[PDB]
Amino acid sequence: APDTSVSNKQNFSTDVIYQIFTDRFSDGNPANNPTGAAFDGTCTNLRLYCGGDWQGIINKINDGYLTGMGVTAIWISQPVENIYSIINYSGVNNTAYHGYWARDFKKTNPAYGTIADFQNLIAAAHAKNIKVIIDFAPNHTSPASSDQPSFAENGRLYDNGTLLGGYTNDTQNLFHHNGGTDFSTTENGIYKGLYDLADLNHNNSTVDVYLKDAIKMWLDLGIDGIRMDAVKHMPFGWQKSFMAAVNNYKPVFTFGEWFLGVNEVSPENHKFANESGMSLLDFRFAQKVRQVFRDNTDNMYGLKAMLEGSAADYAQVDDQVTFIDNHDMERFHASNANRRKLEQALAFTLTSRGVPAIYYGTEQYMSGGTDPDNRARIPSFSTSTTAYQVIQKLAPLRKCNPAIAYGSTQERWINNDVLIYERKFGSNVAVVAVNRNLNAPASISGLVTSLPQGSYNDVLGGLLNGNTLSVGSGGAASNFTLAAGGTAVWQYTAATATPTIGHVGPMMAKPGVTITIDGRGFGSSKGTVYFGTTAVSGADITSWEDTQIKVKIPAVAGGNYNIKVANAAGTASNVYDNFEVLSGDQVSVRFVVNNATTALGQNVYLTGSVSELGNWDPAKAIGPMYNQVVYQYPNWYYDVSVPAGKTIEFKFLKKQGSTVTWEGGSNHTFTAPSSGTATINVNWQP
Ligand SMILES: OC[C@H]1O[C@H](O[C@H]2[C@H](O)[C@@H](O)[C@@H](O[C@H]3[C@H](O)[C@@H](O)[C@@H](O)O[C@@H]3CO)O[C@@H]2CO)[C@H](O)[C@@H](O)[C@@H]1O
Ligand SMILES: OC[C@H]1O[C@H](O[C@H]2[C@H](O)[C@@H](O)[C@@H](O[C@H]3[C@H](O)[C@@H](O)[C@H](O)O[C@@H]3CO)O[C@@H]2CO)[C@H](O)[C@@H](O)[C@@H]1O
Ligand SMILES: OC[C@H]1O[C@H](O[C@H]2[C@H](O)[C@@H](O)[C@@H](O)O[C@@H]2CO)[C@H](O)[C@@H](O)[C@@H]1O
Ligand SMILES: [Ca+2]
Ligand SMILES: [Ca+2]
Repeated sequence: APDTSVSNKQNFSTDVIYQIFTDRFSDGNPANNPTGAAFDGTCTNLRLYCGGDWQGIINKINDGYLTGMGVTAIWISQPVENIYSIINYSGVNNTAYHGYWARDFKKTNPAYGTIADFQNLIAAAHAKNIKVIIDFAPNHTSPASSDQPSFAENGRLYDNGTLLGGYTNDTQNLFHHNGGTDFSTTENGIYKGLYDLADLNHNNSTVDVYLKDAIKMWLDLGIDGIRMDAVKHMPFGWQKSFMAAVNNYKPVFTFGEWFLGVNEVSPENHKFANESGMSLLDFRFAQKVRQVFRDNTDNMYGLKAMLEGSAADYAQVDDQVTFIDNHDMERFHASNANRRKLEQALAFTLTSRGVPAIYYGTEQYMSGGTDPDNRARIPSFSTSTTAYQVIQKLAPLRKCNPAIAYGSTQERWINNDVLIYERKFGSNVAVVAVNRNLNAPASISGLVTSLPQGSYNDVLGGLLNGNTLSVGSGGAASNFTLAAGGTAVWQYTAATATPTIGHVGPMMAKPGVTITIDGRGFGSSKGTVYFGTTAVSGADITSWEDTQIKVKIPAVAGGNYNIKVANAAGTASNVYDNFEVLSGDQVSVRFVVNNATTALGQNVYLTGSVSELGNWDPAKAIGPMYNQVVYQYPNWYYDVSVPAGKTIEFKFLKKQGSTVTWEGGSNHTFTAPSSGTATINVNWQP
């Protein structure tokens, strides 16, 4: 099947995601609606259930609301069973309508539907070429208090009906008892509870194995993607071992939520996106777009810096999921603001790099402050709004113009309020012009593009006051005026003759797993796939066509490789780097080193005899290690993903900048468990 097929679970760059808050979308089956003080059919009390369910989503997929909009993928609320308790926070009642208060990850939330309804959702969705993504929050269970075992459900966790434990009297140690986080540091936000939510302890083998078996159930139900909740609050080492469990079984596009505020650029956020096995929601992109198009606290020069910077910090910037708002932010559209601002933001996002995600109701101009006002029931299913049509015109372009799905980004014209960028991929080009100034037109002269000589009509058809572009020799565009609030999209598409890799997924897996390589110009007959210098051809290449290649990862040593293909004629393609081959199945192990004193700015790291530990290369050491919560300096600890059942040699080192100080003595040695977790405690050797 082609790279744009609905069956492509490893690539979402040609798709447009529609985020649905199940409960606030459509009540297709009133028979499963909660009752009593936990229900409000008028949906005036935004903290109780309103009735939205999966049957309702199915109806909206069948009457053409979503398909007519150009949507090709939906992201729904966590499907697992939540608590049934109505929590009272100072007078106001609260329900798990949002789906983030899990009690059993192997069952469904009755309010949304049964396992059967879920299967029908997958069938109905796929039938209309729509992929299904589920939210998954393995960081915690539900609101709990060790003091009030009566409060809510004490954060109790069940394994398909069978009770495993509660937050109070947690002798089994399923949860963390370190207090609550203040978001002061990364370590603090990971090992301490998020708000009043029972923080799960992934170092516990029962919890580790339980969550990995639970996710496999949903993979077998046929989901196409996964949005990991609060990935910023779980051990990165464990999450990497979790992504390996997913990728070594049934690979699916996964992205996590790492919240970033305005003007916040975190090096840790980047490192997590580059080597954890999953991508991330692009908060850096979302916050900047808000500053330039919504609040006007930054100009087009700041938007340009964000685009150029992110393309350098993210190894696979094309996997980051973009958006302009969500369930944790004020609706982009302010009730009194001009609508053209939301429209331009949509046009910008839909034609930019990454995977576009639209929050439900955006196309209907919904307004609303922070939670829960930003989660009101969608007011109507009208297709006559301007925003609906903008999405309708641009969404399909990610499927037919690979320049938008996999293309590079380049600034071709710019000033305070105007930005004209070009997307390019092979023989495909897309030029987008945006003028945020709603009161002043702009005289654009000196615009150069990669577009062939000729005339180009605005793809938006002038919907946002766009105009026709007249291009001469050398791609030099003829002078023209860009209307106030103007937005135009011009493009050119043609067959690509040279093999061009536009995407690869998964980006981390053990030998034997099949990966998907998408692009253009691969030819119709089998060629060769290279993992570094190792050539792969013949049977191990399960399928090969012009836009997609499926090949099994060769049994090579664990490490980082560059992917490269060649058609039957032997013409090589571009290189796609940062692909990681695991040493085998993974397990999460906690390393602890005692009496490792250091000087300010100097930190302790871990290195070892396997690729998962950097193969003795200080530049690839694991760390910095933690020393505040679970263990305190001079004792350091860190959760690492390592090959299961392998005997590993390792040493710790202190690093200040690129200056390394090795641990004395011989290597420490140990054999990782074949399953579950383990904790290695050793002393620093002088
Ligand atoms: O927690 C993260 C933090 O860890 C490391 O800091 C430790 C220092 O390396 C260690 O020397 C010690 O700090 C002492 C200072 O050296 C001393 O001058 C005086 O200020 O007392 C300090 C007592 O803490 O302990 C800290 C651990 O808190 C690492 O160097 C840091 O870069 C890192 O941010
Ligand atoms: O590079 C692969 C090897 O990496 C590791 O070797 C470390 C040692 O663990 C560490 O003690 C240090 O050894 C130095 C030694 O202390 C010093 O007396 C001598 O003069 O130089 C040695 C270094 O050349 O540094 C090395 C890394 O260079 C790992 O322990 C080992 O198993 C790997 O083969
Ligand atoms: O002409 C090539 C030139 O085009 C663009 O420069 C624009 C500039 O962005 C505008 O602010 C204004 O000054 O007109 C210029 C063209 O005359 C590109 O930004 C620039 O990189 C490129 O060299
Ligand atoms: Ca219902
Ligand atoms: Ca946590």
